[PDB]
Amino acid sequence: LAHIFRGTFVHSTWTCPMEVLRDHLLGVSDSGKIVFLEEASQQEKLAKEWCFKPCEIRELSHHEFFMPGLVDTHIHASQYSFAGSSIDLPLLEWLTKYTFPAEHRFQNIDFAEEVYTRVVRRTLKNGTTTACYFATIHTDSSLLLADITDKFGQRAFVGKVCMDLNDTFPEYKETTEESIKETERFVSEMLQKNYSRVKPIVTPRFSLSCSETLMGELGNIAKTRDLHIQSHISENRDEVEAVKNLYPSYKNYTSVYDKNNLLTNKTVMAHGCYLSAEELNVFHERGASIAHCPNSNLSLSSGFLNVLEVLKHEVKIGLGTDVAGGYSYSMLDAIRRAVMVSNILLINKVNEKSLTLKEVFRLATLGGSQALGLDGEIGNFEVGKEFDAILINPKASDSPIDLFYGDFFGDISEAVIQKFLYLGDDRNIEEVYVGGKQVVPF
Amino acid sequence: LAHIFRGTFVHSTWTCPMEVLRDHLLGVSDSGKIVFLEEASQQEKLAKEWCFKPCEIRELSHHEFFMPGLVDTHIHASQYSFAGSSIDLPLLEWLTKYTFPAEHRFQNIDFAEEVYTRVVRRTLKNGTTTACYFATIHTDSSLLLADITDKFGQRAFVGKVCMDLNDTFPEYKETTEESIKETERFVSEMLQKNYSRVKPIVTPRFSLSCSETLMGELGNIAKTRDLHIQSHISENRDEVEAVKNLYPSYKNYTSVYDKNNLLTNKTVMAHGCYLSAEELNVFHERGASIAHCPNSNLSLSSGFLNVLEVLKHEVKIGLGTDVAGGYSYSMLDAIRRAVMVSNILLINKVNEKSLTLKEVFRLATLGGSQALGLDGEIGNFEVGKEFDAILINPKASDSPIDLFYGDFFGDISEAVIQKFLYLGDDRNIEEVYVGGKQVVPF
Ligand SMILES: CC(C)[C@H](N)C(=O)OCCOCn1cnc2c(=O)[nH]c(N)nc21
Ligand SMILES: CC(C)[C@H](N)C(=O)OCCOCn1cnc2c(=O)[nH]c(N)nc21
Ligand SMILES: [Zn+2]
Ligand SMILES: [Zn+2]
Repeated sequence: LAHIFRGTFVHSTWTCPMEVLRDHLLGVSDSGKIVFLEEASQQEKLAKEWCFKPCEIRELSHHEFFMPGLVDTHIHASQYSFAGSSIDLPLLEWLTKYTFPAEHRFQNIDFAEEVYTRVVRRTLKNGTTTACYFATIHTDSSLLLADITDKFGQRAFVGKVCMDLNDTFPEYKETTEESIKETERFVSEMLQKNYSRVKPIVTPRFSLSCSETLMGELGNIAKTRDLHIQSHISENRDEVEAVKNLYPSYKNYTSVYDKNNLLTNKTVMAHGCYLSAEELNVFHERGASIAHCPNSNLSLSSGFLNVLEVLKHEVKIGLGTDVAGGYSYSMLDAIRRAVMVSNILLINKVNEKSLTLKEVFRLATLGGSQALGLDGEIGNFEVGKEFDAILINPKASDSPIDLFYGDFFGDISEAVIQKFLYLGDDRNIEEVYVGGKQVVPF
Repeated sequence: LAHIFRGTFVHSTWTCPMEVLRDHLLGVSDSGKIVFLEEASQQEKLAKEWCFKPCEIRELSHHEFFMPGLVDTHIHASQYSFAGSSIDLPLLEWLTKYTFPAEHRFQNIDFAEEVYTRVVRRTLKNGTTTACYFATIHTDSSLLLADITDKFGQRAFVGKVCMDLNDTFPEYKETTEESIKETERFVSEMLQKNYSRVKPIVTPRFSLSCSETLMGELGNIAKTRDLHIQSHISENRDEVEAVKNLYPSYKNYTSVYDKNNLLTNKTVMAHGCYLSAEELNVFHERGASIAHCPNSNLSLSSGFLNVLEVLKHEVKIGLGTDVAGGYSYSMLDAIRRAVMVSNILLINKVNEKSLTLKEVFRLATLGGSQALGLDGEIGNFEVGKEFDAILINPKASDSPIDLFYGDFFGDISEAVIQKFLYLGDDRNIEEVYVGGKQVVPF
């Protein structure tokens, strides 16, 4: 056994949005798997079965708790250099003014190295143990990202972006053939590295930047290598209308992807704000997933995803930060913003209720893992799963949270857990484990 | 002279939402006033006029800047103990379930001391140099808050809350006569202490907790002592309708206050989400102000204040955190949420545009100071004003912000300033000055 921990564990299950396991014992194997999880009353029994001494057990402080690692289902690693600025002009203006020039710089491998090192370190330290990254159109810089994530021990999908259409910034695109060849090369080189927890993902940027021909070939590569696919869908009203006019023969945005083999049981689509009920039924039937990106949706004045309607349709859904469209790199920010979007829908009388903080906590961990096809391996504390987890200390040095005796003995349930979700930050994250290995501190 | 600083200063003016003054020299007197502000080319001249040596000048790091202190126009100091929890059930449910029991504990002076010490230290360290506090109905605990704020050197209005109606938690109220006598005592004792920058403010909680009789007498006390008034107005639809049914003889919520001498040129009202155009004209004509509390308005599913409409009506407006209805104690959070509310109005097509980050920055500093009647003394860097300011270091130890060479030499304007406003936190606030005195570090 690599670790045995005693203390409080907080996670989600499909039948319980937030389950708090107090004074429990958890064991993690050498291979990084959770091998037991039981009440501490079972110490003697476990110590015999698993051959360990009581002195080998790490006891958490009385006010600390473990929770599962946060899962970021959509982030543009390549836009991190300007995250927290701009976020004003509209989205085609924006893409042209900020985004495409920033991504064009990734033709320089040394620039790539600086930005990607910073983004992987920053998200890990904020407790993002699994990330689904968009990189750039450049195969070699996108391979460097994969190598960086492996070095740091973060779990990740890395996607070389494809685009053969780009009218507003023509310096930043590939020919159709180039896009196909470079994707084939990216995937082969990724498979050659054989990284234990970093895999390639097929990434048409979106339907407006990829021809039918390209889309269809990317779909074939995904099928033949059995890979995940990631793209954007129905993020704003102008995009919805642009697609309608560039692809008039398709019934809706969803059909454009579906008929081109881009909507599979291993597909995740960012945004989804303007998907209709009919389109959600198609997501459900195909096993495709949505990455809810609430900060970006408000920051860029895009729209509101109706998460309650998505859940009613039994569509798989996780949370994403959508850096740099969303200005925050934090999944704690994404959780807060998700609660707020659901409240917006209640205020506007679209829905009759809002999402609870606990339901959103489940989206950020188990929901996200399900959205990326990883919920057999991660997302909560179940025997069999990889130990992807973060040790939270609400009383850490310089903590942004003020705890009072009432938070432990008063009349508000999960008071401390809720204050961490609403007020905490990286100062409260003392340790981060991915695959049972301690990755933070670095 | 107490200080002379050389470097970058960022502030608002009425004609410019964000003015960046690079390599400037600023002098602060012994009395805490700004005595000069000029380009550093004037060093020799100023050194002679004001009798100081070049070695006496404090040079800011090349990546640091001063900005004015943040002004929190509305916060319930007494609810800080449960901030970051709860925030789920509706507002009368909430008031009954969480708020009134928490405020009832302030009958214990030792409890008051702990909560109020923590809140004043926390807001100061987050750069809130001026705060307009609601305390509790207890005169002695509310006087302790005033004393605490004085000890720490924060500028503040402190308001003993009045309520003689409380059907849902009758243990927490005063009789009408008691309310009047205790307000008179609070004000007298505040004036006896003679604090240099902490003043009393008359505080009927809101029309639903104060009888006509009470409201009218509070209005007389304000008039006769020439005091500010603070209350809540038109925060949610149910409140609007409750007022209509408890005060059927008044034309609208605004009239209830106005006809009872509670709407004056020294009045600030929190929320205002459901004020009509006619009511805003009355605010404008009386000189009364609004405290925009966007985090609380979304957190409690209340509504959206249309800030563009408020500005179009030339109504005075600042920002507030509304702890604990809003879960964050940070004015940086309030700035971010304000931008987001204006974007909500653009997405819903109520407005044709949103507020810029710069306009919201102006609300958080100069707008707020104007809302509290203090814009002759604070809110920006102008000769004559008190030096209320915060030194920002975006590269501080453990900074949440990653700076890149491009933020200083690229094509995005005020990149660094914007990253601090969107991503910064208390780690970026190195020093806080109120009245020219350094109050942080403590
Ligand atoms: C007129 C329309 C075509 C509209 N202005 C438009 O082009 O929408 C673009 C955004 O669609 C998805 N998308 C593609 N790349 C990105 C991207 O990099 N970030 C985000 N948030 N969305 C993206
Ligand atoms: C049915 C209605 C009367 C409705 N449920 C209601 O009572 O609204 C109450 C909120 O009005 C203003 N208010 C009074 N005290 C507070 C308070 O402590 N926090 C906030 N955010 N608002 C407050
Ligand atoms: Zn995106
Ligand atoms: Zn309030």
